[PDB]
Amino acid sequence: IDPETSKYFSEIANLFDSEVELEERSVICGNALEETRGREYEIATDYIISHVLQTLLEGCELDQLCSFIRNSASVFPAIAMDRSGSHVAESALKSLATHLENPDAYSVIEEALHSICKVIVDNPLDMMCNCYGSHVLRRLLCLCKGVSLDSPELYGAKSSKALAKRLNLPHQGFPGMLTYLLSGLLSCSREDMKYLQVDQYSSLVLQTALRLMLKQDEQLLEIIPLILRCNGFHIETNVAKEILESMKDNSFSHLVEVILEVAPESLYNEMFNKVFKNSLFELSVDRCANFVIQALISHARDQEQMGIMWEELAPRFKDLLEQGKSGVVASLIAVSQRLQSHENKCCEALVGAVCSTNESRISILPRLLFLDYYFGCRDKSTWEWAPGAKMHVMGCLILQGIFKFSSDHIQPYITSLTSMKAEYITETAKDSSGARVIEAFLASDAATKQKRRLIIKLRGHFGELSLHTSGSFTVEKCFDACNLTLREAIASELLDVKVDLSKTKQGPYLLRKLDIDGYASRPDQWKSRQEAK
RNA sequence: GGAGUUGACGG
Repeated sequence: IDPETSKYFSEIANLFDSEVELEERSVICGNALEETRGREYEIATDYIISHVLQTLLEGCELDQLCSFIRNSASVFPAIAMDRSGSHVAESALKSLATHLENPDAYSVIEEALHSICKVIVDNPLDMMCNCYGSHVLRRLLCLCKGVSLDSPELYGAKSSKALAKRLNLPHQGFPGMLTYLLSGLLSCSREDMKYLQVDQYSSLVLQTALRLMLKQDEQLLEIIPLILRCNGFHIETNVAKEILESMKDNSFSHLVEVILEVAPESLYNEMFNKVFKNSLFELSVDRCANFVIQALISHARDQEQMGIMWEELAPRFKDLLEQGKSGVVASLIAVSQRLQSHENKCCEALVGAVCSTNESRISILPRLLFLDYYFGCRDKSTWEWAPGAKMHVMGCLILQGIFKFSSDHIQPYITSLTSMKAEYITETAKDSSGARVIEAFLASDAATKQKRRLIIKLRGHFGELSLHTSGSFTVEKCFDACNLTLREAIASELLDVKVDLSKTKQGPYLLRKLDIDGYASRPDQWKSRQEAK
């Protein structure tokens, strides 16, 4: 990097910080990329100029992008594993992806992908394990699949969407290039594969590839035995022992979670029996492995498996809540619903784990709303509430699930919730997790008289509730469930705060759906229209 | 327009 090179790329950078329209902008972007020929590694890895080279790549036309990828392909793994050049490699890929929807570019993108996949597949294992290169590889696998849109779920992150699925709450791409690239990533010795399993960044790469092969059974049946080192699909006794001992490892545990999420039926069952079938509780108490069990539970196929999971885990619900593993319980409860097995056994086991004595069972709701305060407190026989405290996210999720069982199985839950005193019920609705418990109860098949009894204890608080963004949903769901007398009561309370309510994000919608303006001006006509529903 | 598990990731 000489001063004429720095000067020139600085001067291009400063020209775009204006005076130059987009049609000229992209021809300048390409004439400048030609100034990188023979210097691609030096420019792309420079801590300053690499940022300009990103701008050029995201601003040039297809022919010059592909020319840059063809010229730098022999140094592309080195660029991709540099802390600055990896954003350059990803910028080349993001820019390539913008031409996906152009039918006239299919073979020109494929040729570019091929230059890249060829140089990577020739030597992949340090790029897979490199903290920068594994981001480039994850993006590259997505592009070969025709996904151009960053999904934190594909790149390995948590979200609320995956949590819903676990709890029950498209471009053709370049198929042969995805298969070719991924065969290159997995064609190493079984001994190399054993350390890919437990390295953070190669695990993240294989997670992305697995998620992209979702529902490609013919391919998933070739890939997963390779990743698990066991080449009908069969896991031998010693391989199953090795899989099981790596299962508490941070990186591997994330990988088996995704294997369980995409595994075909034949392969799920073999892993259930040969790997997990008598270690479910021991894995459920591990920092890392318990999420594998959550993934195992969520994807069970038949009722025989439910019974096995029930036997090993349900006597141990209390341990799982005590030891911070509420998500294992939540997953077991949620799948008994979909498999239609052990529903009542699951509801009764959860009560028995939170309430030892017959007397304490009226308190199942508060103790589950505040799971961590109840199990964490000094004296449990005199624990009642946690005033002002934020309620427990997973406790409340468990309860959202509980209230989708038939009412026959959840009577201790309906009685406990509907008999909480008004101060506790209003506190629950004002809490962003607690309002979801209430709303799940309002949508349950509990009786109307039982729903109305809870709604009536909220009287005097619908105004304050409506101002909360979250509480505004509870007000509406209560209103819908009510008779004319309480509909008119809620309207009066919302009417006393119409000024504040209109100045909030959800206020306008709430004043419209309940028609609070028409209640104030023409109360006779509002009562008539409300009675017809 | 809603709280979102207890264990990871970049110049």
